[PDB]
Amino acid sequence: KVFGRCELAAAMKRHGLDNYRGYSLGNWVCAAKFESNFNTQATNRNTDGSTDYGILQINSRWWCNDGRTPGSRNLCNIPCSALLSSDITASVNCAKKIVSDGNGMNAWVAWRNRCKGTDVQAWIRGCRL
Ligand code: NA
Repeated sequence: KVFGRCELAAAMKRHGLDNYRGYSLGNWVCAAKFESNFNTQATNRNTDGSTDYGILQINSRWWCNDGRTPGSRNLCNIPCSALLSSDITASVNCAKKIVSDGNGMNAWVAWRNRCKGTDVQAWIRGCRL
């Protein structure tokens, strides 16, 4: 599913990402834009042989099982394919566990490089939220 910006903002807010671990909603919308272009079916292979999945490009080294990442973990206790659904529940639940790590949203390289320090609330402007 390719979300609209306000559509994704509303879904992320409903699922409780607004101000989760102190990150305002626009941070999550910006992260999803630059990680996946708001496409839940996005996948990208990493150099280490792990893969990133879904609207927040969650990685198979630590967070999900894709059955092809040797010596990896599955801390979200999900198949990586769960992160490609039109239903973003599994991606949000897993993003909450990621951002609760001490690195916060710096786990998302696209957030660090294209959202952090910018006016991220621009990503929710115009939306009825
Ligand atoms: Na894994």
